[PDB]
Amino acid sequence: EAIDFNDELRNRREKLAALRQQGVAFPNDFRRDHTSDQLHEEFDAKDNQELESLNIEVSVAGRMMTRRIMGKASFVTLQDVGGRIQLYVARDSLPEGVYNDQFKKWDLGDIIGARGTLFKTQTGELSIHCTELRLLTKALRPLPDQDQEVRYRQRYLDLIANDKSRQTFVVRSKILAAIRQFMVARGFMEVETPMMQVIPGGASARPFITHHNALDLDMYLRIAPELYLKRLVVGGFERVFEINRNFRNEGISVRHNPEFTMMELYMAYADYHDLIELTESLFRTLAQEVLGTTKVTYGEHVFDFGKPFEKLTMREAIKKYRPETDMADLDNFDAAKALAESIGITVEKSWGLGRIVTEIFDEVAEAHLIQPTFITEYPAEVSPLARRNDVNPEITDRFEFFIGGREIGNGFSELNDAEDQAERFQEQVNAKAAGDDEAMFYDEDYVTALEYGLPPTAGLGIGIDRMIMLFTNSHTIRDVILFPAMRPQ
Amino acid sequence: EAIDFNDELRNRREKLAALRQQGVAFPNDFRRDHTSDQLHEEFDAKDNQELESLNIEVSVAGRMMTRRIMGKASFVTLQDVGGRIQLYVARDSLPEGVYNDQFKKWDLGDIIGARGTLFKTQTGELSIHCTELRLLTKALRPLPDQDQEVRYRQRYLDLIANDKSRQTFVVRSKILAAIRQFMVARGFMEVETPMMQVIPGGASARPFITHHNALDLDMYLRIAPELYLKRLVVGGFERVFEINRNFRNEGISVRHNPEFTMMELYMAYADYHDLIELTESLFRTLAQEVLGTTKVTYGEHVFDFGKPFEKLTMREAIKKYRPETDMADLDNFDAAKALAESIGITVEKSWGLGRIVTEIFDEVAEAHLIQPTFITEYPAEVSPLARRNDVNPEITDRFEFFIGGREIGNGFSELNDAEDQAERFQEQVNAKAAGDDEAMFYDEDYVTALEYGLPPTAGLGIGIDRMIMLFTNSHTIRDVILFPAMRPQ
Ligand SMILES: NCCCC[C@H](N)C(=O)NS(=O)(=O)OC[C@H]1O[C@@H](n2cnc3c(N)ncnc32)[C@H](O)[C@@H]1O
Ligand SMILES: NCCCC[C@H](N)C(=O)NS(=O)(=O)OC[C@H]1O[C@@H](n2cnc3c(N)ncnc32)[C@H](O)[C@@H]1O
Ligand SMILES: Nc1ncnc2c1ncn2[C@@H]1O[C@H](COP(=O)(O)OP(=O)(O)OP(=O)(O)O)[C@@H](O)[C@H]1O
Ligand SMILES: Nc1ncnc2c1ncn2[C@@H]1O[C@H](COP(=O)(O)OP(=O)(O)OP(=O)(O)O)[C@@H](O)[C@H]1O
Repeated sequence: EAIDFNDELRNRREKLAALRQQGVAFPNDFRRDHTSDQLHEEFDAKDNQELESLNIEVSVAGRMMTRRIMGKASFVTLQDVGGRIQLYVARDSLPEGVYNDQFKKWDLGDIIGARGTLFKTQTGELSIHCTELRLLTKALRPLPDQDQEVRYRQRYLDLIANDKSRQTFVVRSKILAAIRQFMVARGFMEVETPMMQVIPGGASARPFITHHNALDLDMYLRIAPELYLKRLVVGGFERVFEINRNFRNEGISVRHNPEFTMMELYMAYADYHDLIELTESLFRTLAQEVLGTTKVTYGEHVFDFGKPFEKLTMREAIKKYRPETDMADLDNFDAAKALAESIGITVEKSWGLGRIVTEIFDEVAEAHLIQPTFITEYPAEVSPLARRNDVNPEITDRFEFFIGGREIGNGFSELNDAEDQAERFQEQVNAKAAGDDEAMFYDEDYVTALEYGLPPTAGLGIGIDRMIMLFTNSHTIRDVILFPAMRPQ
Repeated sequence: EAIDFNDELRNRREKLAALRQQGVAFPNDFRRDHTSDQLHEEFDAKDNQELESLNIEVSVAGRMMTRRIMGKASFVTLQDVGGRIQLYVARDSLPEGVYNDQFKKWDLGDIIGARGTLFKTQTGELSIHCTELRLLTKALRPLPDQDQEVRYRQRYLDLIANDKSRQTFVVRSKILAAIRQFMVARGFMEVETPMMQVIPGGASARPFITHHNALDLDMYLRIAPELYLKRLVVGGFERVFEINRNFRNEGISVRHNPEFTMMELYMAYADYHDLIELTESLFRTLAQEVLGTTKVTYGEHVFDFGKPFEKLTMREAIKKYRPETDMADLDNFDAAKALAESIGITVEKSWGLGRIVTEIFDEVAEAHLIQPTFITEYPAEVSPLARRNDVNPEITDRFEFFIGGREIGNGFSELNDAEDQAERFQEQVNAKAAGDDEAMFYDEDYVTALEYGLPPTAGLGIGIDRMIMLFTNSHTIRDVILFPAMRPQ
């Protein structure tokens, strides 16, 4: 079976040895003057009669992907960064002996450099008549084809062969710096806040712990910059944002990765209603720049980011997707506990009325939110950093928004109430001691920072990785992350 | 003494309570239509005769910094994001009672919003004739002045008061996205590689360790993306870069921070000589855009980034700054060990000839490199990822470059030699077991990735934080990092 593959490994190493007993092995002096796209966008419209008479020399380098050897001439496909180009490897277009003694002896996946002139084949294809041809790196292993997880264990392979996957990560990088251009253009300053916090705060999840060996001190890997960005606002950086990693112990998932990219952005003298008018206007502007169209296919669905997003209260969503729901039960703890238990929810000792009304929303409405939707009016019990609402103080001015069943973003009117912020970190701590290992920590510092005066403000957080998925039609986070986290072996 | 300061804390809280028994406390509905800079760049050239007759209403919000109360009118300095502006708080320009019952009762540091029309005072200063005036957040603590380290423990204060410090962090953000515009313009793709590696590699330093609670797995906080960026090159991302954090256990320093920002950039089919022609051309382009001039003051020195950097071999630097040095001693281990011991160096059991020749360079020449300098020809023993040199294999094609006594950057021709890369990870491991806890780990994966073929390449790393220091004349890393790491209490 596949021991003529171990014939390949062996044979390549013996080749590499003899190159080494010459000096040829691993040279770095070759210089190319074009990539593959730059020849195609400059010369595809030209036919042979033009290209033969134009007589353009070019130098290129890449990974040899095919080789038909027709005798005294061959045909080599060279793949580099911008695609693939065609080589015409003639015996007597090369210097005496390169064709028979070097070119024939090279394997696929090897790195070659080529110099020659452009033309068009019988096909009409753009090809390089090679006149110098060089080996640049000996590939000791041959190109693959397997496992569906090789693409994550060895992403270098998936980038070489799959082009969906390659153009996905080129769209990712366009997206990231398209978000920035939009965020600056609005007047925001990209800051860098610490990824090693000593008290982790700003979201509700289990952090990674590490020990600083020079200060006897245990640090945490931040679960959000939220507490620290809000410090900068008090400082008078009144339009800050930060697109960077964060770290949560959540398991390896298809909506989760223990390290993931998130933007957070805070805007002074503005309320959450202004964060909607930017979430909407962002996703429209990203859809237009990345895709040329407000309308975006994703899975079996199509989303229209030109069209305004749907918007419901949390209670509206429940009574919409569970219409038999006696809405009075969201008002009394025992009735809410019973209601939650009846639809499957296991209500914990550490749950109060708003958490039950939330965990019931989570059951009943969430995955049904498929067109982009905002869900406003979150309970206070679950939103320890959001402002309280003016007409009803047991609910915050906080929206989460959803596209296709997942939470993308989370924003709210911010809590510029020092004292109330302290007492809500108390409830979180009372909550951890009741058995909630995702409760917050009391950040005695952040509470001080508020006492110095935090201007009324509203802030937003948006999972970039989830959003990268929407614009590349990828359905696992492990497909928009270059090196996604592995369950090992 | 300072118990009329605890009179201030008490008095502010009692104020905030009575606002709360009204509803006024923490409103968020105020909207401003200008910041302070936008009034100054639009109306400073105008005199009163123009501004009185133009009659421009404006709304602004900020932190009240001063208040002269002259009786039936006052003068208030309002500081917001873009600077400070002047308010003319008249009694009868405000709605009945705001002046006597609200405006007088507000403290400094409070967040007010103001609406009014522009004019010029007797001074000729640009001021707002207030006609609506509102309290937006009650500051429970008053503005400071202390300790020289408060600026790092509570950076929100240092941004409010010190303006050197504020404009330093605004220059930082201009620098970061000026590097990107220059890096893209050259044709590089900003990627995101994992900050949680399972085998940390790519530099020589002690990493942070953490445990992933869902996979029984111990992760490390990456000390560089170097191993992973080079994977992406093999994939055919032949121009990648990444400006992001990394993490080392190094102590809290003035050239170090346990988390710090670094760019790394890899370029296919190019050698380290091409990384110089970009280090030079970067620092020139950054000096020109950030400062308007190729010449940069820093400390007692002045650097000229228009002028080409000085360049020495490692041995040239030694024999220049220790001219009596018998250069034959850099060739024999025992003579090099004796030479090192004589200038103070304590040579370890795990040191070979090149490490001694390096640690001797480190003693003898390094801090004398003040004008921007390149130091080429590093020994192999200390450069496990660099390519070997063609004429002498015991030295790599690796330069480190220095400005003003510190190492800024580190680049080299990259090692596209699979087998040699494996045997050099062996020496590193033999080295850890000899007593070097900054030796590398054998990354059995990275070795495979090379076997698939790494095109000849050259890569560079540049400490951004150190470089931010050069362009803001700041001399501690703790002054270009928003929240620098604290020795606690
Ligand atoms: N001041 C407004 C709130 C700002 C952000 C807030 N502090 C926060 O972190 N909210 S969140 O709901 O925890 O996260 C925002 C987004 O992060 C994304 N996220 C969270 N955990 C992960 C994981 N594990 N992988 C990928 N993406 C993730 C997801 O899209 C969330 O909607
Ligand atoms: N392939 C070329 C090499 C690329 C970079 C290489 N892997 C590397 O990390 N080299 S380095 O010398 O370790 O770091 C580059 C710069 O990082 C900076 N650095 C390193 N540690 C710290 C700390 N602790 N604080 C601040 N800046 C730091 C410093 O400017 C170094 O010159
Ligand atoms: N205490 C909890 N009990 C049950 N499920 C929970 C709890 N906390 C979080 N989850 C669930 O964990 C999953 C992770 O979902 P997701 O990351 O999209 O957002 P989330 O509900 O806001 O959580 P987080 O606070 O981790 O961001 C969700 O299905 C979420 O409801
Ligand atoms: N094994 C060692 N023995 C003595 N000093 C060392 C050793 N390793 C690093 N140092 C010193 O630690 C300090 C940290 O310096 P710096 O961060 O500027 O660059 P470096 O010498 O290349 O180290 P690193 O590998 O940590 O980046 C330097 O003064 C450096 O020489």
